[PDB]
Amino acid sequence: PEVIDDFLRNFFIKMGLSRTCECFEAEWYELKATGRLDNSTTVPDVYLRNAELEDDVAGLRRELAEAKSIAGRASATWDKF
Amino acid sequence: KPGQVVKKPEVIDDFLRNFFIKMGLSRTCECFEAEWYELKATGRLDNSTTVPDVYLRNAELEDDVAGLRRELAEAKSIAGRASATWDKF
Repeated sequence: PEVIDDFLRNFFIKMGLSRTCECFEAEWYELKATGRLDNSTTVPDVYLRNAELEDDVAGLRRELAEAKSIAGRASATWDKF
Repeated sequence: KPGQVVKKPEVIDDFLRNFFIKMGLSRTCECFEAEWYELKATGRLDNSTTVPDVYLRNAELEDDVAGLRRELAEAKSIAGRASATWDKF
């Protein structure tokens, strides 16, 4: 795999800036139709690991930040009880 | 490698910047820079370190995984303890 287009799109999704990066999604398409580069510069494996760890740390941080929040809600519950 | 200029894999941000410059996608470069600065300002994803080393970024992500995960699973255990306490109350 390691298609630079897919890598860029996934990184934009992770960063949440894909909405403005849709401008890139259009520019890339137009210049690909013009055929500036018929191939894709392969992404380095280390940058691939960067993206993977980015989404993984995102997973942890959000998936248990919510745990901190539910712990606070439980704290309120046992305070009332 | 006699007298060769050192080239190292830079940070992901600078790598994407250089890729945009190389392909000439100037509009995309402008949009990415502007929105990246806005993202840093909003602080939704603020990377404190700015050392342009990809291996160092991997190290930062891994130590984040470890140090954060321990406390966060600790918070899940604390939520379980709070469940038990409110059952008792």
